[PDB]
Amino acid sequence: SPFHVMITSYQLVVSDVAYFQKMKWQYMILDEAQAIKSSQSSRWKCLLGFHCRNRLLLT
DNA sequence: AGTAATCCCCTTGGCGGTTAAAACGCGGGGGACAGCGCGTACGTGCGTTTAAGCGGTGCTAGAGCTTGCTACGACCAATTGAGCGGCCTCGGCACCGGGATTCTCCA
Repeated sequence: SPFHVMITSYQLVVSDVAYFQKMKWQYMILDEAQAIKSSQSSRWKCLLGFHCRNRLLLT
């Protein structure tokens, strides 16, 4: 495959959300998950909805 | 709930070059423009007659207004697929080159 892991910004996942939906992930890292701590944040609402089989938070 | 940092995006600005488009020079041609003569075609004046304008009489079509209701569109909630945003590709149109046909101008 042309990739195994994909690195991206907390900014792009909310901006390109319509492309991030329509995709399915085997594993996900959130690399400094204190970015997610506001449940009112769009980056909480969006990354929550990413179809991912197992998820990990780093903090 | 507020105000500031963070980050995307998209517009403005600068630098280099390259070359295609703008500027410049110069001869000559022919088109703009003033000048002339004529002649016919438009403005003038008169006598003619024609009907537009006014004051007046008569009628009825139909503009304008009210009454009464029911047929038709406004409004809402649930359903779904027609239409939009994103990705792909291949074929139409351009772009080039080269030889063939046309048109232009001086002889």
